[PDB]
Amino acid sequence: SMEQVAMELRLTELTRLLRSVLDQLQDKDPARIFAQPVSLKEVPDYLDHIKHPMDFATMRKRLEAQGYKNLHEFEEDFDLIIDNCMKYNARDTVFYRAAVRLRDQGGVVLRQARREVDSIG
Ligand SMILES: CCOC(=O)[C@@H]1CCc2[nH]ncc2C1
Repeated sequence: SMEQVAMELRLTELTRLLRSVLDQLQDKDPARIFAQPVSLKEVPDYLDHIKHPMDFATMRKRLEAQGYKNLHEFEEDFDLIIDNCMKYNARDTVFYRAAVRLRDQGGVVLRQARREVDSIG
């Protein structure tokens, strides 16, 4: 159907816009602390602590599969990156501090992404 094509065009453009948000968010992590999944080889008990791991590479796979239906889903996953880190790591660690910084800097990016998503429909 034509509707299904228009639908896919909007999903495809949502993906274009989310790709740009993801690039901007990941730019705020020059240390690449959040770039890849936490290694279950190097942290064998991680899943005892964190039930839903997340990282930027995993977000990007879902993004390119067009697996984000709206900004809220995308934001949930970003929030998992931050919140998992701030649980597993203690407050004084470079990891926890990097998550605080990423949350603070990313807040700005996501504020304007929400306006753009609403505005463009
Ligand atoms: C570069 C490796 O960094 C880490 O080892 C983790 C940072 C992200 C994270 N999320 N939950 C635990 C951890 C430790």
